[PDB]
Amino acid sequence: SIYTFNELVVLDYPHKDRALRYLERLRDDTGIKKIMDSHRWTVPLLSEMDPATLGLNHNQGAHIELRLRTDRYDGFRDYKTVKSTLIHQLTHNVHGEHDSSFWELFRQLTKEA
Ligand code: NI
Repeated sequence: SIYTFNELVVLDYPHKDRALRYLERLRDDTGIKKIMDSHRWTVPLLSEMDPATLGLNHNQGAHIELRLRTDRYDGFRDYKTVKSTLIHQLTHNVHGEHDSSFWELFRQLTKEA
């Protein structure tokens, strides 16, 4: 689809090859692809958030950041947690505040993904 992450950016820390594979896997994730296609979400930039809040959504999906690392050397967060954080950030494309409606949608997107 056009409803993907157009550009991936990782940071200059040890094992940056692994960081990039992390973002590529999230982008190629069947559940993530399905929900972005269904909801017509293009995210121009998916970037790694610096180590040392596990994600941010800037201006309704113009730029999403994900903290992949637990430290500055080789500690990475588990895919399961990062994936849920991405869905969290995507949920922010509709609901900015963590209110009743946010949790409904987040549960819905999680279900579909
Ligand atoms: Ni949030």
